[PDB]
Amino acid sequence: IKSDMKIKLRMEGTVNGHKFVIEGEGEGKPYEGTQTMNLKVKEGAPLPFAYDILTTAFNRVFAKYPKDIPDYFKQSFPEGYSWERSMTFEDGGICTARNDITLEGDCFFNEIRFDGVNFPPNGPVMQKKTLKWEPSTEKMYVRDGVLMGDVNMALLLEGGGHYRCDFKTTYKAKKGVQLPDYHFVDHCIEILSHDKDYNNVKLYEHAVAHSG
Amino acid sequence: IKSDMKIKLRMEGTVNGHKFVIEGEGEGKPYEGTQTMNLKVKEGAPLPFAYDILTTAFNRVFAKYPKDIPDYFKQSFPEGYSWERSMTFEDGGICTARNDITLEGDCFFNEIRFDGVNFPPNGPVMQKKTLKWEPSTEKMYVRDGVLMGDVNMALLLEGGGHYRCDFKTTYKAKKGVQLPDYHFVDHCIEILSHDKDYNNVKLYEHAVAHSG
Repeated sequence: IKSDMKIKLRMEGTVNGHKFVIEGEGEGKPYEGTQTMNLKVKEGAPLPFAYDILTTAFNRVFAKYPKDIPDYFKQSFPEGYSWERSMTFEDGGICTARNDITLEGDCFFNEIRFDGVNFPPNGPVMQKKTLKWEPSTEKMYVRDGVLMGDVNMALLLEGGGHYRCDFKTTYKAKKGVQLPDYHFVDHCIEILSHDKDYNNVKLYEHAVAHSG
Repeated sequence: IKSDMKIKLRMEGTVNGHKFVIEGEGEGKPYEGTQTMNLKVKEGAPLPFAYDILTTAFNRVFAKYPKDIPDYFKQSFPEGYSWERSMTFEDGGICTARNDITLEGDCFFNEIRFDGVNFPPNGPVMQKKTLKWEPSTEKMYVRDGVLMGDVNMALLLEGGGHYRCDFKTTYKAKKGVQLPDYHFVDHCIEILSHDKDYNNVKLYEHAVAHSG
């Protein structure tokens, strides 16, 4: 894990019936916990859902851990890790996503699957009424030998309202790794730019680990 | 919709990282609400998860509706319908599934996607400790112009215990259809036989609609 790394990504998924494939390329600085990506819709253009639901599936190797917190992500390399996630929205939309993260040379590779079901037809995902994810703090804890992370997320709506989502993530190291204690990872996630139908997006993430 | 119909099916999915593809062929009697299928694992043999989680994704056209309940399934044809489903288990496993059901001639075709995440490593899905689904009663009601069905499900464990799962299904007719009122569909679902690792399975479903 150098201090400059490059990121590659393919995501395939179905949201509410609609198939899509999206690829990204980008760059990040693992130790500063920042990363940026450029994303291109390859299939299923144009998307009939809020692009914002996908963004958080687009690598916690990219988080700044102090020296008193064992970094579960960085230690899993070179061999790697995978995570799985459920995203449960307050109106009944439910998303499943995973990622298989591999390292090869100076690049991180990401193999993503994302599936959304039961979004109400006139709710904020289907009527594209989302503006952003508010920052958040993910809680990280060990269970059955493996790392899990929990966050209450909220999307800011067009209108000033919020739409809540509970994330549950299990991260699995492909080898043994010094387990950490209960800690937090702050997140800030931002569409830096996009073209009209979100066929092209530039995404940024700032994440920092801490203890409270 | 004759009184004998034949069923064909491909399912692709990932449970806990493991990819699989399963095909089925079978027969059913739409008006008597019974149906049987033979299922073959084509890819991902052998499965490291309880096969029972999949069975309910393997068509409510196959339910006996009395004459006072508008049949939403049978009326959608010839054009068809699709459903999406979330399955939320009590230990945190979460499944997403869908089906696109098409009719062509005397055959029903079924295009399934199934994804499971966050099953605890030593829980009853991952340690194959499930024996069956108890019968159930799905509640059916109209919301935002479309049919939804809700059930509290329970798998009988090896040991005599139960493992609970909440199903939420949205069924979407590909055309206008006379909407029904609040009703129930009773279910009984059974592995009639299997070979050791469940590469071959024979599955039966009996479902009956009613009003309480």
